[PDB]
Amino acid sequence: PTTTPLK
Repeated sequence: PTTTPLK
């Protein structure tokens, strides 16, 4: 679940 996209 813990996502981490750009920015």
